[PDB]
Amino acid sequence: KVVIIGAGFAGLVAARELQTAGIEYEILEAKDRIGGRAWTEERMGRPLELGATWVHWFQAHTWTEIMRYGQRTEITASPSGNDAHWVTDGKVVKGTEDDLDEKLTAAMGVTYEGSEEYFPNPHDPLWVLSDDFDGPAEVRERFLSDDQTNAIDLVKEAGFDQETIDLVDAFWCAGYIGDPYTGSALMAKQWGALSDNRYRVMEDITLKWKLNNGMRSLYDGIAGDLNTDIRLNTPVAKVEHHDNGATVTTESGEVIEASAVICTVPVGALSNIEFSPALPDAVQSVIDDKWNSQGAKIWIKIKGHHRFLGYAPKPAKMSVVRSEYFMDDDTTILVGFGYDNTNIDLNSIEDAQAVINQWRDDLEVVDTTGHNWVADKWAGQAWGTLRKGQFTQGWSLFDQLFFAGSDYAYGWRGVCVDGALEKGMTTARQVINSMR
Ligand SMILES: Cc1cc2nc3c(=O)[nH]c(=O)nc-3n(C[C@H](O)[C@H](O)[C@H](O)COP(=O)(O)OP(=O)(O)OC[C@H]3O[C@@H](n4cnc5c(N)ncnc54)[C@H](O)[C@@H]3O)c2cc1C
Ligand SMILES: NCCc1c[nH]c2ccccc12
Repeated sequence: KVVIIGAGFAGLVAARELQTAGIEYEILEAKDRIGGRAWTEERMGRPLELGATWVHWFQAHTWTEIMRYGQRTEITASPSGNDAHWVTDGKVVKGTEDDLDEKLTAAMGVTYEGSEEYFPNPHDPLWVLSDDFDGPAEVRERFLSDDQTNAIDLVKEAGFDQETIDLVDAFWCAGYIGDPYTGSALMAKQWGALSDNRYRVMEDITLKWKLNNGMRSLYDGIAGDLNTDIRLNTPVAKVEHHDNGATVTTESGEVIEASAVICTVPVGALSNIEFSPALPDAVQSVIDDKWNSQGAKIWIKIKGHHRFLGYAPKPAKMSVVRSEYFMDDDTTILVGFGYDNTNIDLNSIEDAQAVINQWRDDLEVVDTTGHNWVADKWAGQAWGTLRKGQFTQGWSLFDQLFFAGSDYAYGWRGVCVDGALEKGMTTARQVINSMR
């Protein structure tokens, strides 16, 4: 009777939560697989994370699921190396990773400025805008100003040199999964607050520990708890939402009546659904503007064992590339993040070779793979990231129709499964509370 649209983490956890409360539900998934933008798949001779992959015990919702489904000890840290390669001014620079992390640490210290006054409770991101905010009016003028500034301009204005500017350019090409210059600096500042305002903790939480058994160990766990079969290959085309319940029409014309709808379809894919009545103009504006998730994630296999770390600013095909697995077949698997999905074919060896050639001439690519989420009709975006203005006038606007998903979370929004687990569960609680 409650229809959940989408069988990603948010819809799976919402279903389990409704099941706990004894509330009847049905999950409709457009694809022939569950997991959504988390997708552990058999590629290049390894289970590979085609979507998300890193976790941490400081992510409350993700960690509780890790504990629930037996993965407590099944995490492995990504490998480290001694040297990094970077491109500052149309030239490749090689230096120690220690020297790299010092420059990045100093830049993040400037990027985080204000986060202690903005986010004393980092799960209350809009507290500065609240009615009883008790800080100075200056802190109220800097918060709104930061929503309209990108994270690179904060570093340029502090007088950092071009090398550091190019390093943070590359960093946020990966972090903002697209063009960082159109992004909102407050995203970066909230990441810092959730990470005790320390760059090393931020990296520990988002880019260190991998699930040995993949995200699949978690989303199959949740689905394995459900007492109602997920309806795969059942795309939703129309949602009618009134005061008395709602109606959902599938792509095939099947009409489902429902007391409520929990819609986990990401912003990049909401255009496939006709909403009757139409969504509010403020929400439609965000849907038109889309995310800042125009990038891509690649997996590259090269000959030999090489501990590699490369940074390249926009418009590089890939901005951050790092070794992740050393195969017993004398090869290394690297992961890369790039700002523009249309400038790279994730499955073309020549394009992957062009990526490695950004920094080196002695490394040979033998395979490459990736799923282009932006060109995936049911996603339309990688992980959700914020354009200018979307920290205070974006994700919070989505409020018997409820939107749930990582892109609307209070905490680790968009970038982490933690946000999907948070918002799926709390949205189910909204439905539970209304029926009680
Ligand atoms: C490349 C990439 C790497 C990532 N790496 C990490 C990482 O290392 N760590 C981490 O914690 N997080 C990571 N994430 C983030 C994580 O994948 C997401 O935050 C989380 O999976 C989002 O879940 P969701 O349920 O909110 O949305 P989704 O997973 O997008 O679920 C929505 C579901 O709705 C379905 N759907 C869409 N339209 C319709 C329709 N019309 N009818 C029916 N069903 C429909 C979709 O097929 C999908 O199954 C990554 C994301 C990406 C894209
Ligand atoms: N696949 C993990 C995506 C990610 C989360 N945080 C990041 C920071 C920089 C680059 C990628 C990421």
